[PDB]
Amino acid sequence: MRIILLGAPGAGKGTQAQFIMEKYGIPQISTGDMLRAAVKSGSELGKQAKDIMDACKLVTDELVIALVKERIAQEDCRNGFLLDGFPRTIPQADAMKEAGINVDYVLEFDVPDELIVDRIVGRRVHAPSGRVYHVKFNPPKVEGKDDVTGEELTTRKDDQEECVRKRLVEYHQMTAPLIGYYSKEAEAGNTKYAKVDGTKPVAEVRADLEKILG
Ligand SMILES: Nc1ncnc2c1ncn2[C@@H]1O[C@H](COP(=O)(O)OP(=O)(O)OP(=O)(O)OP(=O)(O)OP(=O)(O)OC[C@H]2O[C@@H](n3cnc4c(N)ncnc43)[C@H](O)[C@@H]2O)[C@@H](O)[C@H]1O
Ligand SMILES: [Co+2]
Repeated sequence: MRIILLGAPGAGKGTQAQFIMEKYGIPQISTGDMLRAAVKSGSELGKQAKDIMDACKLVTDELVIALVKERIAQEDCRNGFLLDGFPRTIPQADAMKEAGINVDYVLEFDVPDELIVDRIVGRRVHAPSGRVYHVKFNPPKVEGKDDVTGEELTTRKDDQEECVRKRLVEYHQMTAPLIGYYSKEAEAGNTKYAKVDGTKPVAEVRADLEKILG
């Protein structure tokens, strides 16, 4: 099973990807997580994203396309995968189409802009696994600790309010057109498209998605 998650920054894609990964046994491909990992480890493929993410700008299509191709070519992706934050632009989506990377579901997370800022300020992350929590809306079982490893959670470096707003502007300019892109694909029978209300509680969004995936 191959899935794309579409949605604005902070819409909850990473949150719901964990449940889909757990239940269907497919790896999460989060280009944001992969880029931050490459910066932290100084990997030749990705370390260039340091200054770009710090400026709250998008990374070149060329770099993330290469990262995704490398990641997809791994053993754990022959049985499907979930794309989280990719594709982010029309060229990235065209790059998948050119490579024959068809997908079974495209799932759009609808969240009003006005909710994004308050979500990000409360976000806490477990960098090794990409698991994310919210101190108010989705807290860990123990404050400041990852539910899985018990390790101390951190805050992402690019989560200042000004940076979130810059990322939302880029989303609407560059990424929102993917709604129509994949709606057209679904109308041609190439994928299943579904829009979910991302303002519901986490467990309810999970249930709505479970009803789609089966
Ligand atoms: N393909 C690409 N091309 C170019 N550049 C790329 C790229 N991919 C990455 N990059 C670069 O990398 C940077 C970061 O990318 P990325 O890592 O993708 O971050 P982002 O774009 O800011 O999106 P988020 O990860 O913040 O949103 P999310 O949907 O995962 O929300 P989450 O589940 O965390 O939830 C957010 C918060 O809300 C909470 N929450 C979740 N669900 C709910 C709910 N139902 N109710 C209440 N709160 C909730 C969570 O607890 C959490 O605290 C970009 O700026 C870009 O430069
Ligand atoms: Co995310």
